[PDB]
Amino acid sequence: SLKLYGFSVSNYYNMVKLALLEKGLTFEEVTFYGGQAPQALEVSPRGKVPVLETEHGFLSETSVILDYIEQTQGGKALLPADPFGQAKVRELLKEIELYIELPARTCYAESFFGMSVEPLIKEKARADLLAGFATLKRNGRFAPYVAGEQLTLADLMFCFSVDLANAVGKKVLNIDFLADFPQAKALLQLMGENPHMPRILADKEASMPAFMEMIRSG
Amino acid sequence: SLKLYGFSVSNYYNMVKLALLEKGLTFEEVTFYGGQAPQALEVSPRGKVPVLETEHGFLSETSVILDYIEQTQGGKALLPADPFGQAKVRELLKEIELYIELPARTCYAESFFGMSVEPLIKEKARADLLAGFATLKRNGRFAPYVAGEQLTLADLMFCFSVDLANAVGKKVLNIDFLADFPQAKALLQLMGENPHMPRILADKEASMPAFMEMIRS
Repeated sequence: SLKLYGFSVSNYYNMVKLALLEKGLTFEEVTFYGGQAPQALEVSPRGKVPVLETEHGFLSETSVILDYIEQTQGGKALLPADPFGQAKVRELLKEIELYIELPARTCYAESFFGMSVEPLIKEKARADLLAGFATLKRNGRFAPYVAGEQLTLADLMFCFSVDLANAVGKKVLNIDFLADFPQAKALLQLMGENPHMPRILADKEASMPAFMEMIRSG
Repeated sequence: SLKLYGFSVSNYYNMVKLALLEKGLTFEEVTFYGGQAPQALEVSPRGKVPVLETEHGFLSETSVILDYIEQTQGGKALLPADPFGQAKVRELLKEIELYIELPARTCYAESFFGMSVEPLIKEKARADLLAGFATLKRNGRFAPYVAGEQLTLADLMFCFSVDLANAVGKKVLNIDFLADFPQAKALLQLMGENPHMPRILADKEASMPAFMEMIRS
């Protein structure tokens, strides 16, 4: 009875999708690309993807959605038992989002759509990513997972942000962030071996041509 | 036994300060400006303010700190009891943070420190802010509070973000965002009358010369 609005090329969508799959929860996928059309803003108020549809209405923002899922749904816990530990997962998830994912996102135009980004935007992304990766190294436990010895929400934000950020690094900035961050390199391969990953990546590939056609027309 | 690390000119610090005061919680303030010095990064890993020191260690990020306080501390609830309602408060808080506070912050250099910002940065902030305010208008309930009829965490992010964003709008962009947002103008005046606001403001004024001095060197 949960519905997830988004598209399988979206990293933030894939984070929720993995959480639902990891938890063995039933959900229906609805193709939805967000954006600024008036009808789209009625579902997602800033036009972001994904959106969770519940009996009570829509929730947007991956971080918010994941917290609602933990609280309300059955299946494998994706948080530690203790309050401080939960806040530490959430601190790490937030850091990856604001200090790795968002700055990398400023360069997705160039890295994925072959459209060069302003030099001022590149400079800022390089400084922001260097700091974001430094923050993750300093604050992350990587034991092997981000926050410690168990898979948590922060590993979802890690595994679908750090891949894209490293692509931006190599293609746009001439920096391999993971070359000198072996903790992170090892976790990324580990998350790559999650039993639900083949389905996520298969759906992504299957969805890619429509996504690109949507881009091409708009 | 809780300690709050930060400085009274910081809007993120003041949000957590107001939460602690409103819940009647005991806390010590510790002057801390974050930043990129090695000893500061040992406290706050990205160098942001504020940081809460607990029995178990440090927590950074206002949104994270507020949630931790709500989960562990006594006093007046700043969230509704139901999980969907709580998520909606957090959605509203996140939206104010990401789509109003952060784009405004890109122009603080100009609005507050008299250092003119690049045209690219200015125009991006204008577009982000118009979109952030539109998002707040469409998603917020303002009944009279952001999320409905009771004060919640989202009102903390609202009252310490929208003020500075409107200052940015007027000074840097020649846009008065609140001029066509009567719900938000009324709520900002209401939050202004909170009995802890005089203390917050007076502490801010008292702390400004040391803050600016830290900046000059």
